[PDB]
Amino acid sequence: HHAIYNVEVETGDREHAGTDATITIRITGAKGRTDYLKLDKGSFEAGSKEQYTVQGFDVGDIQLIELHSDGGGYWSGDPDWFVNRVIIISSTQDRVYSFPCFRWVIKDMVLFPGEATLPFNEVPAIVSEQRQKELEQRKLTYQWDYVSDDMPGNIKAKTHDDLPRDVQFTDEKSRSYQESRKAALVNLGIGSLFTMFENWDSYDDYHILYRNWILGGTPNMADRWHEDRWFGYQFLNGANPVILTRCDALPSNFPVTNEHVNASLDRGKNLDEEIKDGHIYIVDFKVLVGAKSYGGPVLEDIGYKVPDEADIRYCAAPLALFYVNKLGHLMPIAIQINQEPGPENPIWTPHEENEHDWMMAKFWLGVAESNFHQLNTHLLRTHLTTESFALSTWRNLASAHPIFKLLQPHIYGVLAIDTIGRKELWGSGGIVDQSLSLGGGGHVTFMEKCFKEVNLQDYHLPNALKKRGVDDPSKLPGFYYRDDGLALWEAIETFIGEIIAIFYKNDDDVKRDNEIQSWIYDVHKNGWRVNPGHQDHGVPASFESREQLKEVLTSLVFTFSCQHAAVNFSQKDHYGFTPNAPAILRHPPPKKKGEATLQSILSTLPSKSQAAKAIATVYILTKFSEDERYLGNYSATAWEDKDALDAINRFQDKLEDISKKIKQRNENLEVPYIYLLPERIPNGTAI
Ligand SMILES: [Ca+2]
Ligand SMILES: [Ca+2]
Ligand SMILES: [Ca+2]
Ligand SMILES: [Cl-]
Ligand SMILES: [Cl-]
Ligand SMILES: [Fe+2]
Repeated sequence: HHAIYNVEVETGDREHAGTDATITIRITGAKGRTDYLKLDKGSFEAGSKEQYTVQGFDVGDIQLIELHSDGGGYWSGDPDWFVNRVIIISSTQDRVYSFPCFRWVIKDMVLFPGEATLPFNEVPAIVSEQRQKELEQRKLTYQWDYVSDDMPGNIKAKTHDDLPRDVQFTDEKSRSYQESRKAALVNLGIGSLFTMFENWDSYDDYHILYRNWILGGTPNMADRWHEDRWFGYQFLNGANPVILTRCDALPSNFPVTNEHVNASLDRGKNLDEEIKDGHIYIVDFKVLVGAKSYGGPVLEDIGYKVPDEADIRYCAAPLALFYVNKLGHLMPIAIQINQEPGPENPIWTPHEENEHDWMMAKFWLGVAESNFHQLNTHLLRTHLTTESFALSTWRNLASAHPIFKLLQPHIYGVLAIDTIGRKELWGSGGIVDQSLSLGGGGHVTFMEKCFKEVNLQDYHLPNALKKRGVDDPSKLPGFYYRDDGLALWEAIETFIGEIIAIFYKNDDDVKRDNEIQSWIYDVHKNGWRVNPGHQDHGVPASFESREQLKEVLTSLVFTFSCQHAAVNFSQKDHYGFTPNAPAILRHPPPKKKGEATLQSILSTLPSKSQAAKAIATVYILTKFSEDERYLGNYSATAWEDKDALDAINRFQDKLEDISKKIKQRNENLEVPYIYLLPERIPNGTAI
C-alpha cells in the first residue's frame, strides 16, 4: 500500500560542495516509481551525512534513483551540490541500497545501486536506457579540440570556467594555484629590489635568487652542481631521467676517440672495451635541430650562422658521452655542442686546457636538456598527450563502468590544468615564454615535432628502460628513478590486473565491452591522430585481451601519477640554482677553443631576471594543493564491489612497503631520491 524509504545523503567535504537548492528524489524499482519526494528538512553542508524518511509508492526492488535540484532561488550563492553517496533502505526490502556518486549535481542526477558493470552485464532495461542516455549526453559536454594538426587532442573549452564542473579544479586547487601566482609576483618584485644593483660577477650570485622562495629546502644540487660527478648524476636522478641510453657504438657524427677520453677512464680498459662492457652511455638531443628560439635564431646542424641589447635566446642539439667509473659514478666525458662535427663544433672534455671551456660546454648541454625536458618530457609527454585519454574516459565510459571508477582519481586535474595552461602557462605570452630559449612560439613547433614521434609504447616503463639499455643495475648503478619507478610500475600493474579480473572474466568480455572499445578507438582516431608526417602513435583501434587492456591502463595510470611526479616535482632541486640547469642562453656557442672566461660565461648564462622567472615558473608548477590526494588514496572513489575494495587494500599495503624500502635506501644516500615516494606522488597530473 506504500513503502517507507530511509534516505541518507553524504555530501562531499570539498569547498562549495553544499547546497541550499530544494532537493527532491524519485525512486524507481521493479514495481513502478515514486513521485519526486522532498528532502527538505535541514541543511546540506559540505561533509554532512543527512537523513530523511519519505513515503511513496512501494517500488519493490529498487533499481535506480534520480535526484533533482531546483537550482536555488534568488539568494543562492552556489546551488551546485557535490554528492559522495546516497544510501536507501526501503521498508519492504531486506537490503541496503548504496548509490555512489562523487560528481556534481547541477539539476538532475541519475544513480544506480551496487557494483560497477560492463555495458553487456545483465541489468533492468531502464538502467541500460539511462546508461545509454548518460553517454549521449557525455558526447555533447566533452568534445575534442586541437592546437593544430600536429598536437594530441584536448578538451574543447575557452577557459577553465567553461569546463564541466566535474573536471574543473576544486576551489582548493584554484586557490593553491592563484595564490602561487600572487606569491611568485611578490617574491619576484622583492628579489628584484634586493638584487637591483647587484654586480653579477660569479656563479655564486645566483644562490640569492632562491633564498626568498618557499621551495621546501635549498635546491639539493646548489652545493655540488659544478662537480662532474653530480652533473652526471642528474642524467639518472634529476628532472629529465628519460634520454640517456647505453652507447654500443659512437654515432658517426660524434667522433669521440680513445685519445679524447682516456684520461677519464679508470677501470683499466680503453674506450672501445668500455663500450663493449656496457659502461658507456650517451644523450643525443638531435630533435632540437631546427628549433626557433625567442628573438629569431634558428638552430642548424652546425649551430648558428655568423649572425643593441635585444632579447635574443639560443639553444643547441648536443651529443654527450658518459662513463660509469670504477666507483659506480656516471661521469660526463665528452660533449659536442651541435650535431655536425668539425673545427668550429669540436669535442669538449673535462680535460680542456681552458677549464672555462669545459664549464661552457656543460652549460650548452643543460640548455638543450632544459628545453627538451620542459616541453617534451614534461608538457607533451605527461600533460598534453594523457589529456586525450582523460577526455576519452569522459566521452566513452559510463559512470557505472569499473574502468571509469579506476581512472577517475587518476585523470582528475589534467583537463583543468591544461585548459589553464593553454591560456596562462605555455600559451602565448605565458610564464614559459619568459623563461625558456624556445619561448615565443618555437616551443609549440618543437612539441609538434616531438609529438610526430610519440608512441604509446614509450609510456611502458620496463620496455622503455630495456630499449634504452639502462636497466642493468650491474652496468649502470645508482639509478633511483629506474629502481623506484619499476617497483611502482609493478605495484600498479598488479592492482589493475586484479581489478580487470573482477569485472572481465575472459578475453571475450573485453571484446564485447563496447564502451572500452569506443574509449580506445576515440583516442586512436581522434586523440593521437596519425596525420601527415607522423609516425604511427602505437594506439590500438580496439582491445582484444585482458593483458592488452592491463598494459594500456598501467602505462596511463603510471604516467598520470609517477612519471609526471618524477619529471615535475624534481624541478625545484634541478632548476632552483640556475647554473645547475640554465633554460635560456644569451649568446651563440663558440666556434673555437680557448675563448671562454668567467665573464663571457656569465654574459651567456641567463640574466638575473630570466633566472628569477625560471624559479618562479618552477615554484608555480610544483606547488602541491592542500587537498591533494597521493598515490593509492582512493578516499573519493566510487567503488562498492567487495573484491575491488580488497584489491585496493592490497595495493595500498604494497605501496606502504615500497615507501619504507625507499626511505631505508635513502637513509644511506648522499642525496636521497624522494620524488617517487608514494606519499609525494599525486594520483594525477594536476599542476
Ligand atoms: Ca554548492
Ligand atoms: Ca539533517
Ligand atoms: Ca580499505
Ligand atoms: Cl509516490
Ligand atoms: Cl564497484
Ligand atoms: Fe605538470
